[PDB]
Amino acid sequence: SCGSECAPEPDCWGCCLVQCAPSICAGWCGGS
Repeated sequence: SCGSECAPEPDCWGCCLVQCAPSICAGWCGGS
């Protein structure tokens, strides 16, 4: 459950992990 806004980066982790879990960021960087 996130804004899909910390998806752009080659390392989305470095945006998503401040407000979301590794489960979420795993889906935005690579995709599971």
